Amino acid sequence: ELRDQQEQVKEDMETKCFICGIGNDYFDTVPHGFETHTLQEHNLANYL
Amino acid sequence: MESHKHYTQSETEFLLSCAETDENETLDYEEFVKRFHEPAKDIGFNVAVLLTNLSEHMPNDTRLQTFLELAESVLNYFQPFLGRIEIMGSAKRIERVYFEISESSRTQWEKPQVKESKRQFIFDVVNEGGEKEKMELFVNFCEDTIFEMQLAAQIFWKKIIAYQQKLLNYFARNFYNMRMLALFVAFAINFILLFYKVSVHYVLEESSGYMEPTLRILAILHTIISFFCIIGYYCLKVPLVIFKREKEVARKLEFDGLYITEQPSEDDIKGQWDRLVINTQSFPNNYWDKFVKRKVMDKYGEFYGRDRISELLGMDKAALDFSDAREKKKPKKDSSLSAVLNSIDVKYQMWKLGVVFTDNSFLYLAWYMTMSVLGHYNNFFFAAHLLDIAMGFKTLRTILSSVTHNGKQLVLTVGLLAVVVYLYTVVAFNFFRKFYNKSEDGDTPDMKCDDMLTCYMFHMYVGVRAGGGIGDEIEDPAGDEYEIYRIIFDITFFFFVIVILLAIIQGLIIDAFGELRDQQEQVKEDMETKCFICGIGNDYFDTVPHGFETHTLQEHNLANYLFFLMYLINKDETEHTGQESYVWKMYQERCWEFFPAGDCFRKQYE
Amino acid sequence: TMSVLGHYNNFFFAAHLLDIAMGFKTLRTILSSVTHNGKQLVLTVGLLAVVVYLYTVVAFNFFRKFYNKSEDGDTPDMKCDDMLTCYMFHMYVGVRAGGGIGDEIEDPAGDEYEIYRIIFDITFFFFVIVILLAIIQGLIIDAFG
Ligand SMILES: [Ca+2]
Ligand SMILES: [Zn+2]
Ligand SMILES: [Zn+2]
Repeated sequence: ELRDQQEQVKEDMETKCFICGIGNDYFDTVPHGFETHTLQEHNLANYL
Repeated sequence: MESHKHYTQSETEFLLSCAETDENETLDYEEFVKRFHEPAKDIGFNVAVLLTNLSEHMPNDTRLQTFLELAESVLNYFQPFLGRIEIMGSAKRIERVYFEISESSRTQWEKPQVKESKRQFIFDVVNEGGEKEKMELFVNFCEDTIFEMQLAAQIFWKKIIAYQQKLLNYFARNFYNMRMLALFVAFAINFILLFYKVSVHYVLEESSGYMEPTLRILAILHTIISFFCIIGYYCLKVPLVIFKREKEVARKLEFDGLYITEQPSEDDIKGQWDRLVINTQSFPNNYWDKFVKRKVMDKYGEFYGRDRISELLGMDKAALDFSDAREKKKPKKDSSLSAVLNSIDVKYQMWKLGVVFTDNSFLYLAWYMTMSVLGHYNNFFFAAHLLDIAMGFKTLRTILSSVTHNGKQLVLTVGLLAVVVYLYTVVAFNFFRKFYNKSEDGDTPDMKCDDMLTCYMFHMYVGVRAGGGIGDEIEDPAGDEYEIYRIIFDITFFFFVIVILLAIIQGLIIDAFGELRDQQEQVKEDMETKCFICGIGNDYFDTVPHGFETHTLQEHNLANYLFFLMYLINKDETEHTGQESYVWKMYQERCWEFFPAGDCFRKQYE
Repeated sequence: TMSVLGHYNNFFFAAHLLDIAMGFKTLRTILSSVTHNGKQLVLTVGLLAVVVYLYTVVAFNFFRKFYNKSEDGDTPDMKCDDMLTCYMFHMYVGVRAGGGIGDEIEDPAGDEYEIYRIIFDITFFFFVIVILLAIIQGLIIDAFG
């Protein structure tokens, strides 16, 4: 259970936005869409 | 022709009107079909794709219905010859393009090695690849597979070369049966080695003749079969991997500028080994693309120095060779008269060697060869050849991949086991050192605890495998001086070391095995109940009978897409249609938006 | 035919007790489970046999003086002076011993081969006992589930 919680946290950080949490498939339309959305638009470092 | 029930009398007499009557009442039908069938076939294919387009666009018209019954009467011949693709581009709508598929292409697709390449691509693109680079990997697979098909179709100086080439071709064609024959001979040799005995003096005693010399015969035969397997592999599968690497490095040079502006890192040995021959003479030897050098020169010459680019990319002092070949080029040139050998480039040969010696399969074959050679010295080394079934079968490969899967976790849990065993060893060496007397009569006590290294070895060797802790094998306390502490020591040992850490390791291997099996069956289920190209799903097509099967075998066939790419490559451009030229431009600019992402013809129209 | 053969030897009527296995539902489930993962079970048993044969060959080559299954003798009952005998002894004792193979043959207690013998037994108790038997057990239990 501890291992599964760790990997689930990792999967949620990889395939879901932290701030809005709209999902991944919505941004999986243009190339590199979700990655650019998480690195430019909704960056936690940017919010800080 | 009139009794075969495929011709009426009018057709029979019309075809007899085409006779030759070579003054002896005789025609040679070879000549007949050699002259009267090919253009008929071509124009029939053209009108067939026309009628197919008209049908599959405009349905349900009685006039078009009789035209369509005639169409299908023609199409019963052109069914395995026309392929259809669903492009999405240039109109924001799904377009069904039609093209021709060659019989040679169909045969090369039926060939075995392309089938194994296809199944491997499917597996490693459904397991590792997602959807961002799925079309990238699919186009790369199509290119590698058309190169595979070209190679398979390809499969004093005019007396030895023409024969040794045929020998290499036979080896490459007979590589797999050579592997099965090798496994047979290894099984036979290991059965003979099983029928064995000992006198210090090795002897095959359990037999009465007819078995001693056959061991040596089967040994030398196994060795020659290993050599033939390796030699056939080097000419069957090494071209493919070297072409893949050449394509990768050439596209990295052209697009990204890996050795022009984006010099690779220190640990990527692949980057250094490719930099080794980014400047060789025959760099794109198998990528069939012999102008990547000039392309990258024209791309990065006006910014980083044309002289420096021509120096670091090979072909030095030849910046005007293009103009020299365009204006009054040389017609041809004889090979040589004094230089019969050493014409090949030693740098490119060394690069090919360094790339094949890291293939992870040529290495396995070389291990097989050296194990056979060592078995020639000591016949018992032929037992290592029994592990060939572990790589030949699927579930045994799964077990091996499972024992390798959770590598870091397995190493770390074994380390924690060692550390806790060392803790128990130290506490037993300090306090409970008088109980480790592994003797029954002696009278010399065999104290296994009068030494730290000996006690730790004894612990990690006996207490972990005893299945019941460590105190079921060393003497019981039976004395109220340390009994409670000794009892706690053993229950703690039998807990942490036996029923916890070993259990965790066992679970690690079994869960890795189960995860690998589940990934395999999930790949199978996704290939069975989901489309590869569009991936709309199954239930959408589960409306008409055989709907999804016909959709996957006719509309969105991966073989059809590959044949369409091959047709575009061998289409002799300036003759492309609108859709064909559009798809070719997209493929040249490396965009791949012409694949139907989340739509199809049925979802677009009625 | 089992009834007819029981007419000859009355103890053949014991095969008729397996009728409950077909009459009940969960016993039919257990039988269908032992038959379900057929190919996987055969292949994992084969891998077990091959790794046991590997251990048999290495023990026959190097550690052949430890397989003395006698207490007084004085005739040594060497179970390793023969490949077929050693392989049979291995696949019969080391797989069912529940603790590897060295809990039933003599301990090294000598700095001539002790470390290699120790590695041999931990590797055996790993791959043969707590891995392959466990994989087979899991195969049947997961088929049943
Ligand atoms: Ca044109
Ligand atoms: Zn967001
Ligand atoms: Zn589809």
